[PDB]
Amino acid sequence: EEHANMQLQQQAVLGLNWMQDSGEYKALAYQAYNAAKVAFDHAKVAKGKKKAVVADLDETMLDNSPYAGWQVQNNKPFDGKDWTRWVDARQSRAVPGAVEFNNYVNSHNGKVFYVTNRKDSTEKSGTIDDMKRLGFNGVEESAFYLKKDKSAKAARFAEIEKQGYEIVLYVGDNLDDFGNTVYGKLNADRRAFVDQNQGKFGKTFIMLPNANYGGWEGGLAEGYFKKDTQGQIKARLDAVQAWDGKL
Amino acid sequence: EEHANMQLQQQAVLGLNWMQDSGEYKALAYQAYNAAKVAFDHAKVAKGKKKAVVADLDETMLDNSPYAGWQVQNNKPFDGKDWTRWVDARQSRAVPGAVEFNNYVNSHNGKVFYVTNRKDSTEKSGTIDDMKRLGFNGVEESAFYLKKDKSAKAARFAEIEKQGYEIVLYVGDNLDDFGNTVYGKLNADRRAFVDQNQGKFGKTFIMLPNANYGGWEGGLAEGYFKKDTQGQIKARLDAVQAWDGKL
Ligand SMILES: Nc1ncnc2c1ncn2[C@@H]1O[C@H](COP(O)(O)=S)[C@@H](O)[C@H]1O
Ligand SMILES: Nc1ncnc2c1ncn2[C@@H]1O[C@H](COP(O)(O)=S)[C@@H](O)[C@H]1O
Ligand SMILES: [Mg+2]
Ligand SMILES: [Mg+2]
Repeated sequence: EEHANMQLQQQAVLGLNWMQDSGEYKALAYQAYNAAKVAFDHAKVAKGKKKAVVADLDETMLDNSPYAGWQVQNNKPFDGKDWTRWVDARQSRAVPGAVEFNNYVNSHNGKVFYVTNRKDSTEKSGTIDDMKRLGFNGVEESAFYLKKDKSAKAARFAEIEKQGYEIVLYVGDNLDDFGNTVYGKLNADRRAFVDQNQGKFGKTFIMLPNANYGGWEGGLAEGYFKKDTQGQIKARLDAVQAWDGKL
Repeated sequence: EEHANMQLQQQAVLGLNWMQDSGEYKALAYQAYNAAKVAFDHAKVAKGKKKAVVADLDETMLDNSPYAGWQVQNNKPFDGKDWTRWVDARQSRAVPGAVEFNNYVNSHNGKVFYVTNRKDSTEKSGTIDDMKRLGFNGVEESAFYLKKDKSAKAARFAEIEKQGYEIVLYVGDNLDDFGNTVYGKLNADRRAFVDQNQGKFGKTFIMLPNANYGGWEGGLAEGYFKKDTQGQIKARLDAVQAWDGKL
């Protein structure tokens, strides 16, 4: 139903305006990357290890908001086939502060590795071209751990460690950018993970804001991503906590 | 038109889900307050001055999301008269990390002053009662600079300084929580302010995320807040930056 597709995508509009237009969003990005530099400079690693920073790409270092805008204008639910075309379009932007932080790490005895769910086989060329264009240093192919067979990221983190790196901090917009312990879990478990790691945020786990999509969306209801459009609308509305209007 | 009211409020749904349900939102709140403590501990003031922290309340220390939920469920655009009832309902929650930070400052040779656009004359009693209940220390009436005749906050900051305080950092979810220089301005000017102060974020200007309302909403279009519902819908949709779907 076109009506349902429209309602689902209209629900993203205000958060998209915030991400695309607000100074507040930029300020949060700068806050994150300012904190990240402090953490990187403070970090010490075990003898014999090289210093690594793990960074997510989508909505962490790369800004894909025009794809979300296209979804709104065309009443299009997320589809990986459209995403691949977006990546190939080579119109990604940089999240504020990301290039400077990336290049600083890479010139100060660290290496940023991009652990990203852009697809290795179909989305790599556009990703690398955009990052070169946007000014990122250190974007040789071996810096990337793009998605092959699994969206969960912990195994890729382990690959980096096997290459003699100690990961000093992680940057992301999704809790699944910090490990696998709440991957595929609902939001109660995800909030619990955050509470259990309260002191790490802004230190070793650096957060960027994303009000548009992520593991928190699937976290709204059991089986969310397999529901039809009407089901996803209902899951979102049922998750709302509302004042009853009384004293 | 009820139809227009519904569309306007439906546009807030996904960002509301993110703020209310996601672990990611909590992580951003903890990140902000963790950074704020570091900044407070580092701060030194001029000889003879007392250390002050200025904090916003709404969507910075207090969580009003159930009011937004009520707007969604009842297709209600923002109305100050409903807001006053919400405040009187005494159902505000605390933003994660806020109480701990507040109480830490107040027990470590600082004082938090609440510079807030809750109304001094009609919204003070509920605010103070909720803050006591939520565990905030230092909520005697004189700690509050609630709204009297002006929403812009700089004059209240100056009042605090006149009382012999040096403000070591500001906490807020709206750029207008940091001064008046982009008060009432559109988002291009607001983004420019942020760029001009890039290094202050996470240091002396501490940001909390708010994808639901604020100066950035008015910043979407000249005269936004005076437009009717249809006009505000159009302003939001016209602000969207969309991929054209081509390579
Ligand atoms: N609106 C969306 N809903 C669900 N998935 C999305 C959406 N937008 C992009 N994606 C997919 O999620 C991936 C995010 O990768 P990540 O590494 O930031 S977890 C993208 O590369 C894309 O594959
Ligand atoms: N959805 C909204 N749109 C516009 N104004 C709002 C909305 N929700 C609350 N407000 C008003 O804005 C004030 C915010 O105060 P502040 O100090 O965080 S700038 C609230 O006390 C209330 O007076
Ligand atoms: Mg991401
Ligand atoms: Mg506020």
